[PDB]
Formats: sequence, structure tokens, C-alpha cells
Amino acid sequence: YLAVTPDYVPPLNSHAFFRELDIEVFSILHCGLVTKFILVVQLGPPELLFLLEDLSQKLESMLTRNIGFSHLQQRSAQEIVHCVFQLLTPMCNHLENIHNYFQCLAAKVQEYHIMSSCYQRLLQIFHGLFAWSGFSQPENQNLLYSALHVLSSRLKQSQPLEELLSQSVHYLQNFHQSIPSFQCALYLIRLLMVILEKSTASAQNKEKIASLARQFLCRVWPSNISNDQLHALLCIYLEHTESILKAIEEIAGVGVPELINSPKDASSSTFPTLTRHTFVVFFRVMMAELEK
Repeated sequence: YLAVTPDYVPPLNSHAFFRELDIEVFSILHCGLVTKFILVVQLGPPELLFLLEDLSQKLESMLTRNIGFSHLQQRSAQEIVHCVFQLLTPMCNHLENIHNYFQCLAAKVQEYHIMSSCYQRLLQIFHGLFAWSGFSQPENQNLLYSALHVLSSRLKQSQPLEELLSQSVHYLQNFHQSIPSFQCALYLIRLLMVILEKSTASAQNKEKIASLARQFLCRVWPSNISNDQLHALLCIYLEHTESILKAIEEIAGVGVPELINSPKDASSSTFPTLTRHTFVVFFRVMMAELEK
């Protein structure tokens, strides 16, 4: 009905018109996820996307105008972060199920996008929770330790903080092969950055960030990639690589000549994300990073 209705003012930007959902609604995320294909009343992909989209919007409002969030602003930021803390266990189960769903696709279309969108929403919520200004304070370090312990225990279960981050990043980095879209990869790589920022040792942390970032750049993403997202990933790869100068030689001295020899509607063999439409992004990042 909205398509055939150009101009219409709903009686009293969906958040400004729909009734706000309470923070206790997301307690039903404990229900398991059931997918019709490639796998009582149980949670489905379209219903999971609805809950995740609302939860991601709520966190983005405060952790990262007042219409549609009036009941949310009454609660404190710490309490909402505390509320999402108990949601880690159901989201990780949802996250793992989406991981397995995409892995089983190695061997319909409409349900594919919803599943990918759910996978995008979870990483945004995961990134938003850990990338909170409150974790810099010492009072919430116990909560941060508790949140990491949930992530670490997903593989094997008073551990020291260092291995808690090491296990959590390793568990999260295991999701890279199942990433279905460029946006999810950027959220995954940015989620690793904020968690690794807590660790004091950054000698090898930059290498795993840069190695994963290069793998995302060299991956043949099915066709969708925006220049702003590509610009963000290129900055991450260049700022974290071992030799920023040597990396610029590889892209400019190897990738660009390959693009020239390739036909007009093609891409570089070493960097499939580098095409004639994305050269401006690659050129702008390399020049700006070289100047820095």
C-alpha cells in the first residue's frame, strides 16, 4: 500500500511513527533459529531480522533524534549495556547458526538476503557493545571481563585477561570465511580492532588485523561495495600493515598494471576489489596514507 501511496502522513523513518519496543522484548532472542532451506512456534529468519534491526538501532542511539527512543533514554547507558550483556549467549548461538548456514552453502534467493542481513546486524551489535566509551572506566572492567569470558567459552571452558582477548579474537576471526557481504567483513574487522585495542601487546595484533584486511581486499565479493566502505577497509589495511611503503608499491606497481592489461569491465587479479570504478578510492587512500 505504501508503493501506491506517495504522500501520506500516518496519524499520531519508521521509528518516529511506530510504537517503541521495550528493552525486555529482546529477551525472546533465547529462542532458537529455524531456517526452511539448507538445513511449536520457533523464531524465523525474518523475525530475527526484525528484532536485530530494532536492537541495533537502540544501541546506535545511545552507545554511538529523541523521537522513537523516548523510553530508551530514560534508562541509563550502563543498564542498557548490562541488559545486552545477558543477550551475548543467545546472540552467539544465533551467530553460530548463521555461520553454519552460510558454510553449508558451499555445496531461496529472498531468504538469502534476510540471513545475510541478520549476519550484518549481529556484528554491528557486537561491535557497538564492545566499542563503548564506558569500558575505558575502571568500574565496568568486571563487566568487560564477563563479556569476554562468554566469547572465550564458546570454544573451550579466574583466567588472566590476556588469554580472554586471545580466545575471543580467535573465536571471532573464525567467522571470516562465512562472511557473505563486504559490509559484514568491515564490521567483523572493526570488531576485532576494538577488542584487540585493550591488549597492550600490539606487535602481532597489527599483523593479524592487516592479514585479514588484505584477505578481504583480495576476496572476490559476489555482485554492491560502496566506496566509503572500501575506503575504510583500505585505511585499516594500510595503517596496520608492516611496511606501509612496501604495500603501496604492491598495489600501485602490480595491481594497477594488471587492471590496465585487463579489459574495461574487469578487475585486478591480485586485488579483485580494484577495478576502474574503484581506482579513485585506491588512489586517494594511497596518496593520503603516504602523506601521513
